[PDB]
Amino acid sequence: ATRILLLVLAVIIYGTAGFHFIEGESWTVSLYWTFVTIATVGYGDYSPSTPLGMYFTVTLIVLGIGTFAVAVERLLEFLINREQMKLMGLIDVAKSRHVVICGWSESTLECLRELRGSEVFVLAEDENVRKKVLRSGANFVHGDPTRVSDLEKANVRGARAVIVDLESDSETIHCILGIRKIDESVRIIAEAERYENIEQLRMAGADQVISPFVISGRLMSRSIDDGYEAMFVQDVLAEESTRRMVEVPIPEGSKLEGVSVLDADIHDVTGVIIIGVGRGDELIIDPPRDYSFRAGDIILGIGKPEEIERLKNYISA
Amino acid sequence: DLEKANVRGARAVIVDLESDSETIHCILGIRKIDESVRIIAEAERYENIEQLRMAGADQVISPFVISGRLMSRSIDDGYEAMFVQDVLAEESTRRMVEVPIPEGSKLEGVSVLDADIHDVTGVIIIGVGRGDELIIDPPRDYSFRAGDIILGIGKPEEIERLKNYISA
Amino acid sequence: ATRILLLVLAVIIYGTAGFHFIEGESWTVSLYWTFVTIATVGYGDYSPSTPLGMYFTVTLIVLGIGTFAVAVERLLEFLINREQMKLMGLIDVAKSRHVVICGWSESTLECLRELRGSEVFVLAEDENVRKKVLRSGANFVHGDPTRVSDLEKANVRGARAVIVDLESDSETIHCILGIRKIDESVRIIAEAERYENIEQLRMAGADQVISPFVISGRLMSRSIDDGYEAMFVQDVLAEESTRRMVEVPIPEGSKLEGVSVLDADIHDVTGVIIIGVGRGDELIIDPPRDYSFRAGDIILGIGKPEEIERLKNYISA
Amino acid sequence: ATRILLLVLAVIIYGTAGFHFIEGESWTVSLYWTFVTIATVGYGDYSPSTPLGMYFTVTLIVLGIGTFAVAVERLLEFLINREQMKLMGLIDVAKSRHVVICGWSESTLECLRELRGSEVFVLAEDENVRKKVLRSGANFVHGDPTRVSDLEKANVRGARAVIVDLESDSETIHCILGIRKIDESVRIIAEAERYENIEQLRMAGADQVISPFVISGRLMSRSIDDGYEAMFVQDVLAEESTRRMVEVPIPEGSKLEGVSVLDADIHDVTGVIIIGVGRGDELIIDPPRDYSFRAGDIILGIGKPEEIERLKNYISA
Amino acid sequence: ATRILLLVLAVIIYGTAGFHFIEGESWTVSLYWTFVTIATVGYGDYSPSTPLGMYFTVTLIVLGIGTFAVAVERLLEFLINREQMKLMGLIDVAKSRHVVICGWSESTLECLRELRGSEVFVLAEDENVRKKVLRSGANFVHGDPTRVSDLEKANVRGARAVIVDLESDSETIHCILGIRKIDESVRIIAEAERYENIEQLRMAGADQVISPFVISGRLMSRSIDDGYEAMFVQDVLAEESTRRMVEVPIPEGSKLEGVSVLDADIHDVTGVIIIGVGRGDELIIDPPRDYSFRAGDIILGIGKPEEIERLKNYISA
Ligand SMILES: [Cd+2]
Ligand SMILES: [Cd+2]
Ligand SMILES: [Cd+2]
Ligand SMILES: [Cd+2]
Ligand SMILES: [Cd+2]
Ligand SMILES: [Cd+2]
Ligand SMILES: [Cd+2]
Ligand SMILES: [Cd+2]
Ligand SMILES: [Cd+2]
Ligand SMILES: [K+]
Ligand SMILES: [K+]
Ligand SMILES: [K+]
Ligand SMILES: [K+]
Ligand SMILES: [K+]
Repeated sequence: ATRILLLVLAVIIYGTAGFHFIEGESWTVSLYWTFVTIATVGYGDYSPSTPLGMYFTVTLIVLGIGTFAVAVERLLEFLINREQMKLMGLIDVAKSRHVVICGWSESTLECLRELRGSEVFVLAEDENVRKKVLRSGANFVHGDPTRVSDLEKANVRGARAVIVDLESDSETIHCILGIRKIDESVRIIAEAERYENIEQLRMAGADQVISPFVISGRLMSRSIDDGYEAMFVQDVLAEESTRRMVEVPIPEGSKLEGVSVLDADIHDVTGVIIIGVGRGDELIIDPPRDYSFRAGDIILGIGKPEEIERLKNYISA
Repeated sequence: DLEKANVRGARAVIVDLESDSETIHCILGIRKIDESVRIIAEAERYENIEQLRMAGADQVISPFVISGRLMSRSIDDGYEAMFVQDVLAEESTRRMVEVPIPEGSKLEGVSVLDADIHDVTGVIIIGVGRGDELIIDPPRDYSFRAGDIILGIGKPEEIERLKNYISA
Repeated sequence: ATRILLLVLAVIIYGTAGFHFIEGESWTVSLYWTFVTIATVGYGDYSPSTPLGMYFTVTLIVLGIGTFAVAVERLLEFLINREQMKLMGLIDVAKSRHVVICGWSESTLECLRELRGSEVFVLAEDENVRKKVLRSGANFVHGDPTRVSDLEKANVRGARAVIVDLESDSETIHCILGIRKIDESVRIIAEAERYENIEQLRMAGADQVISPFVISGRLMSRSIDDGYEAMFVQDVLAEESTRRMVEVPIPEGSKLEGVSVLDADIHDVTGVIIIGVGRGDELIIDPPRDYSFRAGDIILGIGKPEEIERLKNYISA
Repeated sequence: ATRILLLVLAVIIYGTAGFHFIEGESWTVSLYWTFVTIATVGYGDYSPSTPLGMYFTVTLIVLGIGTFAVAVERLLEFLINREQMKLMGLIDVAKSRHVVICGWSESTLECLRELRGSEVFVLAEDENVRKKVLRSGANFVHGDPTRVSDLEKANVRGARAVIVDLESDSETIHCILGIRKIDESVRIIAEAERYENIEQLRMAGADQVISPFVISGRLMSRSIDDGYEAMFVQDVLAEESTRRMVEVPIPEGSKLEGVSVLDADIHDVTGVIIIGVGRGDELIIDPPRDYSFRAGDIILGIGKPEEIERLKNYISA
Repeated sequence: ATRILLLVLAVIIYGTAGFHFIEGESWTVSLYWTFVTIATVGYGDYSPSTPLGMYFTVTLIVLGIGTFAVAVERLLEFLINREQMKLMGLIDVAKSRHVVICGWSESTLECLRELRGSEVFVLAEDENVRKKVLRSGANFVHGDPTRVSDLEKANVRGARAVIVDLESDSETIHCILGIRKIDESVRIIAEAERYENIEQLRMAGADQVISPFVISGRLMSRSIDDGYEAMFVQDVLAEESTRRMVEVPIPEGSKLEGVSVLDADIHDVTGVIIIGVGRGDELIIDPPRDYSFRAGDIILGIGKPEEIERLKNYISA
């Protein structure tokens, strides 16, 4: 690593000393001649005439190819080893606004199609997950997501959000409890499996808990007869065939700060069913009549994509 | 082996198998046996919601697509996932209700504007569905018939005020 | 990648500028001297005499070995990474008349001995299949053949034919349904396992369905007593011991267009049992007497290899 | 390996011979010119004028790039092969004061946080253990720890201590019996699992036998009612919350050699409960009143970390 | 591969043509100057003065580094790919007096300690066998030993002997039947497991059949009472504690050709119990009195290692 820098400095001290005291040349000439000889440039303006001096140069040339054969084998030992550790995980994340995904399933593959590629780091331990992650454009970190020593290789202290979706609810609770020991302020989004563990995923410290098997178990048992609410959930939340659930923010200015929901009358102007308003980490589903809008709010509503355009200009100034 | 389970002449068949390959292949086998039975499948990937309908499923439920889109939308804001979690999964305050219109009960022939449902009951009328077709956001030029189903979101104190409002 | 091109252009701007304004040499000389110095050629016709100029050249030489050490480590990071992704699958097919084989069994190994090597791409996911495919002379693409995102890495839109032979009939139906979503006109040849799924492999969109376990199950149960039809199937279709089933085309001209099968009388002239005629994606097994031949037909028949030579000249003009 | 040294010596004999007998130059000039030509230095003071001599140099130059293309491919065949064997185990330990760990579990991961990294070699055979060992900073040797031919690749004859912790007690007894066949004087620390095998691990030759499942099984069954001894074991031996079990040595001089334990009176001076004294591979738990201290003893005691400082100065001169 | 040879020949045609027709130099000078410029030697006796000629050389120099960057990336694509196929099996045996070992167990590990290392090729398919074979000094060929297409990668047609020891007796019979289809004259040594398959291993074509579980099953059931024949088998055949079973050949001359076994009287002279004589692929255990020795025979006997020395000089002339 740095023994190469000494040996390169050794042959400049062997060579310069040899040239100056045999040819009688200057110190600035003896430095200049050694640097065009080790580098195999060789202008030939200051060649050595004496047969002792001709035997000196041969020694310097073999030490020229000598140190260019120790520096090459140290570079190629560095590059084959670094591209092997980088390939099979085994590397430390250095980024600072990335998204870490603990575990890998279909629900995390579906959230890679709405995120960037090089921003996402998948921390898993299986060997088949490594080839699925590299095909999808994310980066693979090899580690146990429940072990706190391996949650720091993924750099979850300087991350934008962490997404936990593991094989059990035992590992999901234990991965949330380990992230909250490192960084108490990072955003954790977690997937529950059983209905009994939605409360234990929140007490462990998840900010958003999503339970897909409990939603899908209710829609299965309520579609045996008619299935009208399963058509609503599938066309608005899953496929977005004709409707879409949007959240739009109210900016500064915004032409409506202060009026009630009755005087604003967003539905009959626009055509968007207003569900609720997002006043700062709470959700008021069906706000009452005398709710007055503020700045920085977020309006959640269902509407056609040609009606959201009629809304996003209605609230902008 | 699907005839040992007697899928011919049943209320519904619910298919949820270990892969999407076996969920499609099970629906193609039920349609060999009974063409008219109700099949409720579960899609795992997004690309197979259309292949499960062409195979013959009457209702496809894709939970990994709903959960996948709510994960990539809750990195910043997370107000959409709060609504889904509290009316579809947990039903903590509000829940989705479907109530049918009985025969000769205060609503046969009235328009939606003077039905006045959101102001006398408090329930958010999401849509009305008649005959396996959901009319989300019914317009003011719409009338109620006996047999329609009102799909709404409301509190348990408000849902029972609706079910008395739709009675004779 | 392209930061190397800037840094190479940087030292030509550092060097040329240094040479011209110290030695007083021309602009075309200062460009020529820098290119024989970075490349370590060094003719020595335009060497720098001044001791400031001799200290300049040393700086240029270290920047010569500097950029030849960043360009080498970027090439070797490119080559070790590219030969590692190419080795374990993980690469995109770019060809346009290739044959894609989804899955791998003995029936697909038997159709590699009648095809080329570099024309065939095997799309599978197992790790033991990768070493069997590389031994046989085909190319391995790592992917799930049922996933439509991995059927496009194998480039099945610009393929000659696709051959589906997977572990279940569940995966074979689901791989056919995924190819027909990409390209509706490509040719799909599929292998059925159970008799109940021959009709579902055709409705999913396979052009040719082969059911080997249904042929082999009928020959087993009809050889307990005598086994005369199992000798016919084995010597004509499997081994080709003395007979062979051929299809010969009728070309343009062809000396027989228009005559009936009775007047042509192919059997007693040649010795080939005529099974049927291939008039354009249909097969008329045992055509009647007043069937008249056309051009572009295909004649299917069983005969000895010294009787097919007596046939292929009988229909050629 | 050494055929390269002959071929390099071949072209110096081809070249020198060619230069001397065509140009008529000296023997010391013909040696000097060949070494600045193969190395591509090329001063150009002794260039060859004759058109036969110009055709000679071209041959020497192609043999210059010839042997620099066999020496590079032999180096790169050496480096890719050596970094592949070193990566997956497959290498011989050459150190002489290292610590060998046979097997890998949580109890050996906990003794890596109190040891160095490059001093520790983990000898195992699993493929998942290799990635856990490389993450922790130790070195992985691939081998069966029960096989005596693979205990010598880990160099357990010149080791500081060996730590055996394997999957069974069958393998732990068989690994101890194999180390004692190689080096009878090395220190073996072994982990027992069942209570019946503590005596067979000592007769096989372990110097220290630790049985964690027998300690943990007694504390579980004696904590159903009150659990006061399980609080002592957890706060002194496991966590070191407020107390710690230390061993301090008595040096030469030491101001106390010769006095009894009653006259020294270590507890009421310091505050450390004296358990026992380590007189040379024996432990006298609760020594009697007329035990006289010597030099080179070791005092085992429990105390707060602000009381061990009051002890380590009390016994030092 | 050979497109590099064209491109190297391209720039000699670009360069020579450029030099001759601008500088007006000779054809033998223009060839000589291009070869000292592409190779970066650059004597500088024939430098180009004209500013058009100085712009020509720069183009030739970039094409010099151009083709030395396509030749390096083709060499390094060749070496990383060849050392990867050679590492994981995947290579063809080219030797002609080697020993092929189909399968791998303890009985084949015990016959590697009496054979050479580079003479032995182990043909197996498991991934853990590859690391055990590389540790022992043999070479690993990846293949199925029952498949005849993979028995030819191991080159069993030009082998000294083949040793079959597989996981079943089903695979051992099927590997012998496949070797005898390739080379009918090669020597096959096979290991049986059940007593019923010793006859099927000989009819399939093994030259020597060894059945270790049938020998060990008889010695177990005949050592319950006394165990005197199990001491004989263990000390002569397995350990060679004090006795050894040797075969010595009778050479030409040999001082004893023609005499009977009674007149030769080998036991009371030497001390070696004579078991039998090996007259040409047969074994006469306890030859009768009037058996006369010949040349080229082989004498099988049990004796101490200080009695075999008294025998090997008694039969030599
Ligand atoms: Cd999950
Ligand atoms: Cd959504
Ligand atoms: Cd499913
Ligand atoms: Cd099959
Ligand atoms: Cd055929
Ligand atoms: Cd243990
Ligand atoms: Cd302790
Ligand atoms: Cd065996
Ligand atoms: Cd023996
Ligand atoms: K030069
Ligand atoms: K020169
Ligand atoms: K050079
Ligand atoms: K040069
Ligand atoms: K290189």
